[PDB]
Parts: sequence; structure tokens; C-alpha cells
Amino acid sequence: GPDETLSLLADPYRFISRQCQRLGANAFESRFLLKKTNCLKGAKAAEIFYDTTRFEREGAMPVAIQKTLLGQGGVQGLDGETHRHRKQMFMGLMTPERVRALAQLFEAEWRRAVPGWTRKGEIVFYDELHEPLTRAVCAWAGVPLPDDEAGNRAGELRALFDAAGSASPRHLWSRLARRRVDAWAKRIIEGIRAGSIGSGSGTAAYAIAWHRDRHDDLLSPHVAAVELVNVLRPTVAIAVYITFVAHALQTCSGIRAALVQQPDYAELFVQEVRRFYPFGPAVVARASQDFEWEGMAFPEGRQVVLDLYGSNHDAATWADPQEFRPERFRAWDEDSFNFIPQGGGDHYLGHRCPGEWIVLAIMKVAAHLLVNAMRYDVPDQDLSIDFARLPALPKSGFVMRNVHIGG
Ligand code: HEM
Ligand SMILES: CCCCCCCCCCCCCCCC(=O)O
Repeated sequence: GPDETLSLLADPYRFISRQCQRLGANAFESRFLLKKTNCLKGAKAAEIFYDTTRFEREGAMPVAIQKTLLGQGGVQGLDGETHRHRKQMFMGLMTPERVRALAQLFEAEWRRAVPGWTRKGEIVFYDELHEPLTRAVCAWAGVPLPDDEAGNRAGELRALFDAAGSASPRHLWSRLARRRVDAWAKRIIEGIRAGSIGSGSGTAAYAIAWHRDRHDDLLSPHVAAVELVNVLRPTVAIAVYITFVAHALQTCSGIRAALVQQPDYAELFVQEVRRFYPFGPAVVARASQDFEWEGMAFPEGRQVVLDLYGSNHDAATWADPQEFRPERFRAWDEDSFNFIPQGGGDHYLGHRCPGEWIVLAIMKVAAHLLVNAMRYDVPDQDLSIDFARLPALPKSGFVMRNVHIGG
């Protein structure tokens, strides 16, 4: 079989579902970086992908992703009881009270940033979100962040996710940003352990710095650093979803009115933004033993990818997935496998994103501010979603003019 890495990279979000569509199947065999790969889509496929008796993550992450997006030694690369113990550390951070606290900090940082946006006249909304997110998440996590360093640190965190998948010198910047962010986070962990940094007992950096593994040993400082960055970086990546919130408000008739007057609408709206827009790329695992499924062979060791975007657009589940319709979530049964913008299955027993509560809370803050507080003009621009970009974004980055918050 031919290597299809280039075709995938040219259409990273839609390649799998388009090929599935052509074959009339929810799975097909392909090859990426010269490695045979079964590509899966849909709720039934997601349920098998999350069966940890059939799939493992250890050794499955391509080195280039380790050197940019994720780091090395983090929870994403663990299996079994080692994984579940590490995953508990992240899950303990996500209490309703703590999630609310981060959302409040973010609202405050967004409001603090507005005067600067007004003074600029014209802004690229996406570009402006990374710093307020960085400031909020650092404060929340007990990470000191001097005012004069916040801009630079926000740029480094952005590079980890925004420049990692760029086929350009930007990827090299992502690699340098990873080296810098790991070293910075390690100094934070070291300071906490030495008692020179006074992070609170409820904060992420404290929890991670003092986490004991299954042998009652502290994480090595590098691993602790990577895990701390696994809180900081993806919180900054919410800039992408906030940009999509602004995009939906701009391009979908009736949405703004519904959000303004119907209090229960915001929850439905944020979920539909997660369903509708591409963001999370396909997740990778490896078959842990020989099995067969739906007439497809999964030999032990076979690389397997789960298409999140395609699953979120599966007509069997949604009927009319092509339409942006928040109302559809009134009929959702909260199934753990059929709606998977940040993974499927169970949070404790699998690799599902622990950041979902934070993402939902911050997206609701964004939707609230964009319809009830923040006034802005939207000049003529290319708002179409760039499906060739990782992460995907409106081509313009969502340009605003005349931004103020006295409305
Ligand atoms: C910004 C939008 C986000 C998207 C699109 C996203 C998506 C995902 C996806 C697809 C996975 C992998 C699921 C799997 O491997 O089966 C994941 C895992 C993870 N996410 Fe997120 N996430 C986001 C935000 C967050 C936030 C805000 C946090 C932390 C505060 C976070 C922390 C993590 C961690 C630590 C993992 C690894 C969990 C594990 O391996 O057990 N994510 N995320
Ligand atoms: C060309 C080399 C490929 C590089 C790998 C591309 C990975 C970038 C993916 C961007 C999606 C962003 C989703 C957030 C992920 C996270 O924060 O953990």
C-alpha cells in the first residue's frame, strides 16, 4: 500500500472521513510515515479505541509531537495502573469550585485587556487571546508570572500548539519554545519543592510538584514540568475555541439573539461549537493484541487513529451534522462515545481530556462577553475555516475593529 502522509497533512481533519465516505465504511487501512495504520471513525469505533484491553498508548506518540506539542514523559504516553494513577492527579484539579475560579480569573484578564484592544483600533482576535489566558491560568495554577514576562510566555505556550503542525521554520520555533517552557516549568517545580515558591495547596503547580507516583516517589522535575505544561498549554489553546465562538456568532443567523435572551442556550451553543468546528486532530494508539473488528484485521502492534472530527460529523449519530444547530443538544443523551471533540470514554479509566470542564466554562465566559459586554465591528475579511491549518482557524484570525466594553 502507498504512503498517504502527504494527503493526510493536506487535509488533516477531513482526510479520514472523506475516505470512509468513498468506501462506505467506518474504517480503512492506510499508511503514514511508512507505518501501516487503521483509520477509525464513528461511535462504535470510538468504543473499541477506548477499550484498554485492546489498545495501548505507550510508544505510540511520534517523536516530533513529543518535541513540540506534548513534551516527553507526560500522562498521554502512559498505560494501565501507571496511567490511571497519573490521570487522577489531573482529575483532582477539576472541582466545580476550582473550575469557576479559573473562569473568573479569565473574565478579569479579558476585561483588563480590552483598553489595549481599543487603543490598537484594529485587532486580530485570535492573536489577542493567548496572553489573557496565560495570565489567568498561571495565576490559577500557582505559577508566578511577572507582568513584563506574560507576553513572552504566552507566545511560547502558543507556539507549542499553534506552530507544532506548521510545515515551516515555525516548527523550529515550536521546538525551541518547548525547550524553554520545559526549563521554565522545571524551575517552578524546583522552587516549590525548595520552598522558595509559595503556591497554594489547592493549585495545579502544588499538586503536580508534590504528586507521589505508585512507589511513593516524587515525579522527576522534568516530568513534573511537562505535566504542569499539560495544564498551562491546553488552557491557552482555548484561544482557538474562543475564536470559533466569535466565528459562529458572525456567520450563523439567529445565534446572537438566541444567546442574548435564552439563558439555557449558552450551554447548548458551546457544545455545538465543540461538535461543529475542527480542532482536535485524530488520536493515535497501538493494538495491544490480535483481534478482528467489523471485518478488519487489527494485528498486535498495528497503529490505529481515531478521527474525532469525522465522528462529530457522523450523520448516523447527528442526522444533519453539516448544520450549526445548538438546539440539537437538547436531544443528546450524554453518550461517552458519540460526541468526542476532546476524546471519548471515561476520564479516569482512559485518556479522555480532563480539561473539558475548563474548556466549557471559559467558552461560556467568552460567549457571555461577546454578546453582553464587548462591542466590536467586523470588517470585510476571509472568515472561512482553514482546514489545511493545524489547528484550524478562520483564515483572517477573526479581525475586529472599534473594540470597547461600554456596551
Ligand atoms: C483547548 C481545547 C482542547 C482540546 C481540543 C483538547 C483535546 C484533547 C484530546 C483530543 C485529548 C486526547 C484524548 C485521548 O488521548 O484519548 C486530550 C487529552 C488531554 N488534555 Fe485536552 N483538550 C483541550 C483542552 C484541555 C485543557 C484546558 C486541559 C487542562 C487544563 C487539557 C489537558 C489534557 C490532558 C492532561 C490530556 C491527556 C489525558 C490523558 O492522556 O489521560 N486539555 N485533550
Ligand atoms: C508537521 C509535523 C506534525 C506536527 C504535529 C501537529 C500537532 C499540532 C496539533 C494542533 C491541534 C491543537 C490541539 C491542542 C492539543 C493540546 O493542547 O494538547
